[PDB]
Amino acid sequence: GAMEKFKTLLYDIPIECMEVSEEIISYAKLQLGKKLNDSIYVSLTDHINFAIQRNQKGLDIKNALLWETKRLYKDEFAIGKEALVMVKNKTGVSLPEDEAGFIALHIVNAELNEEMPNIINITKVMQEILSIVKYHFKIEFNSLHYYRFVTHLKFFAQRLFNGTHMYHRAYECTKKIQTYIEREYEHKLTSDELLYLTIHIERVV
Amino acid sequence: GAMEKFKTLLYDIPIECMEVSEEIISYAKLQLGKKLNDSIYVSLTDHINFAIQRNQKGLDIKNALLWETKRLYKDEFAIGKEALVMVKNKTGVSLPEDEAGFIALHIVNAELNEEMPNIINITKVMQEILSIVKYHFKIEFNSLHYYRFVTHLKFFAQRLFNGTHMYHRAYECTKKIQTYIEREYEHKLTSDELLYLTIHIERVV
Repeated sequence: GAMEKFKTLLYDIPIECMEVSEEIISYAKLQLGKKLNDSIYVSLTDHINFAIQRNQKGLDIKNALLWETKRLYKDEFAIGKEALVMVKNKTGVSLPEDEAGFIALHIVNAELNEEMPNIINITKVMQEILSIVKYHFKIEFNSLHYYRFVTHLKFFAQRLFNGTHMYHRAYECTKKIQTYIEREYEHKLTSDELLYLTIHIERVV
Repeated sequence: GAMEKFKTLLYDIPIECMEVSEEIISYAKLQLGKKLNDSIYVSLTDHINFAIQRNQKGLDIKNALLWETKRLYKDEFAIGKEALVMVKNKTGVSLPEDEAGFIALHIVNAELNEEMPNIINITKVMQEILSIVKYHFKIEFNSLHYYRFVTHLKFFAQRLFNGTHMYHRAYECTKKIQTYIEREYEHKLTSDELLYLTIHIERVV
């Protein structure tokens, strides 16, 4: 019964959506080699259809985390950009760069086995940390250890939202971050979390 | 081919998930009578499974917008709460109140024909407006015209993120809101948008 009800929902998903989405997924896997949760298939397919339809209604698609996405998930954004090319050639529809950002986040989601809400929080925490650091040491980030630093932040933030666990100038920076995260997300960094941050901030700078 | 590939993905969705989700949807429709986009079916089913599995791995589920959700989407949060009862009796699993918040947002999503990222932005703008107003007139909101005000904010914010269009003390409040939205979302309120806000803020107070 259950199974049949759901079977019928697939009748509301255009085949071309399934097709272009597979092409994207397939491509993403080659470029990243990273394992993507299979949830990406129905997630992305539902998203593209929605995006295409929304665009066909003359509605705008605004991604409030576009900038962050471009700089924190370089590889994935590159794929998202390509995905819009793939979507243009298969459908003829021109989606905004904002969509490249949304597709990129769907991939990141599948990479971390997360849901959009959490990926958004994870991304904002990463960005806030980068900003606190740059503004604290008055430094300009450019990419070598940047990726390494970012990558560490990504998993640091993920552990922060799921409960997993594991020099003054750098530590004082870390303490500002603690205040930010406690106030915005109601979590207070533990000793190990502070240790982790300090070590890596110190290191990245 | 396309169609078959997707058919196989359903083999990764437990039947009980499909079942409990339908019960939730069915219930929501009676309580709200509002039309829910049918996307809610696969959206919610995928979410519950993910949530249940995440919880079964000992991972925490944190909803950064729980408080906002409780006060801005009263009816939907009520349903989410009930949904956790429904999920407990069908699966025996105790999900946190945070999940009632996530289920509530999935319903709101289906109501507005939106995707999570946008619902999050819409919700944060509504909350910021309420805060700017309360802090501007030094007023305490309690519920009569509150729902009416909130409802207006919800559609105001939605139009703001999709491109749709249409007394000093209240206007000065509206101007602070303009600054906030321009800085955080890069959109500057137009004459009509300011008009709308002023009228309703003035009114709500």
